[PDB]
Amino acid sequence: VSLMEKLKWKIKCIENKFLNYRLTTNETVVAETEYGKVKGVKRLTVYDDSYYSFEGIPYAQPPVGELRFKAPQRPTPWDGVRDCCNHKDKSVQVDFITGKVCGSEDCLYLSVYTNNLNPETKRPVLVYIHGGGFIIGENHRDMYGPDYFIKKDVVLINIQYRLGALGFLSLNSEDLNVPGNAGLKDQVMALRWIKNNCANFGGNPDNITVFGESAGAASTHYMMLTEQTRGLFHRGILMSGNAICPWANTQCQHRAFTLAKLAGYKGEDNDKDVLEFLMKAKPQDLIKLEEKVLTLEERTNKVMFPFGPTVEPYQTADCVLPKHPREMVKTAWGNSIPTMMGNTSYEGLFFTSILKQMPLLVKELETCVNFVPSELADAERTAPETLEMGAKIKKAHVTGETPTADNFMDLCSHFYFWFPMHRLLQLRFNHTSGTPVYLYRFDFDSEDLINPYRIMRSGRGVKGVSHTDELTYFFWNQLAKRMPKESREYKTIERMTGIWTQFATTGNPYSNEIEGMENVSWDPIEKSDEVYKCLNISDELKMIDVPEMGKIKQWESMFEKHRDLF
Repeated sequence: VSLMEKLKWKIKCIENKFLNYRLTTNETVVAETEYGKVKGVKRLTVYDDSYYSFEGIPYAQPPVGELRFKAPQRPTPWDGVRDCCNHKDKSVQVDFITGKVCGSEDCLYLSVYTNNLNPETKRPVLVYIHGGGFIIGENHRDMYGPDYFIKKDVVLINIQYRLGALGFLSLNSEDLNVPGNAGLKDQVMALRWIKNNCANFGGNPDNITVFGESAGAASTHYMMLTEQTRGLFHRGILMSGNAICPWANTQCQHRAFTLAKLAGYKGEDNDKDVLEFLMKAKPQDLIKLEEKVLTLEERTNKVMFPFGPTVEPYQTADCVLPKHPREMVKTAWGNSIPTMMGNTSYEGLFFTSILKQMPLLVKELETCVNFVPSELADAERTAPETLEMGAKIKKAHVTGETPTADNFMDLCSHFYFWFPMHRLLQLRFNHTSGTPVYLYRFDFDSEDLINPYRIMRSGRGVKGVSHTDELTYFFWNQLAKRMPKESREYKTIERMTGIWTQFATTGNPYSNEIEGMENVSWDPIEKSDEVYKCLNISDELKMIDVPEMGKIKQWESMFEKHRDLF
């Protein structure tokens, strides 16, 4: 990231701190938790609303020392009153703005917000799981501020969880108790905490909605798939992602050693000696080097992250993913709760920054063999059947004689988001009680209000609705500002938070009390539907056939001779 966005962000960091002190009140309050009393504080929003804020509530023991790479344990209860008027630190990660490593291993906390601690009726509980490829992200209010949602009478909760190698190291040897998915196991225990404690904050423990964007959507889906969380929540929202996206899992059991070797390990490739070295390494050294773990072949085959959710090699007590995601969908308890999914109208536009550095990537579309689903393609991507499958993808996105950056970015929308969603819907239909799934398409474009991800995708002055553009209308961030109440950006906040809280409440996203929706007939997707219908959200809300559907069926045809793998 540029030296200009570094000083610019430094300033907004200094501003956000003064604004956060300014927006604090003296009204402290105490709430009960099953671990002991927590003290929160009332805060202000630039729209002159206010909310009770409980930050830094531990839901697990700090996963430090011997607990590193291990499943989380329950935290130790305290006597007295725990201070929850400040944020705790984020998970150890690379700061996308500076490039420095920030965060702490002591990171397993959650935050609770609401405009009213003593509502006259129990409220819908919304749990947000942040994205960031399982390697970055946080529940700090400078990125995910509860300011828009607390205009509604809900209880909003933002959790953290272990990221990168510290979250998703995986070792084959069953003796060392490092099966993998530690960071997902953090999410589970946070869900259990929210289940047993939300009542103390005015929340309805029988009406809990989990949602997340990108990696947080994949996370949410995992929470819907695993046996560990059965019955914990009641609605799910998958925003630009799910667990069968090709970036949402990886078999990384062999990458532990590589990481050790980058961090200066001397010895042999056996899990034990590898683990002992990783266990005493400085946390920020492991995280800083993660960028270098993937081989050139892996990057070629579009492996996006070295460490992430994995099929655990053996089953232990807190196992989360005992089989591949496609297999878990076949029995998943979460298939039978109300579900909303969606994407933006130009998902792949996110990859502008990457293309700016590697223009050679555009030539991948001459045969498109690199984007053939990996389970179908051959190792070298050179088999005649792979070139054939490649050609189908090519027909779907290469508009001219030569592929462009736009063709590339359009393909990415499908490779990374639309096609996995399709496969998931079809797989789910063959294994579900018949609970509704609704689709949305986020199609509202604005430069007048933005979020920090736009700095990272280099989305400054770039038309179209990229991956993460929707976050801006759900959460306050330190680049946001007060918008006139009649502005299109403000209406979109009202609509988005309106629809999400309505879904959370009833399991049905439609409400005539949301402006723009008076003509809307939002029907869920049925197994007999050849064509998906979605609520397209722009300056006007309109039900339409998914415009991506033709290209979606184009990708599905790659599985013509391999229907069992679809």
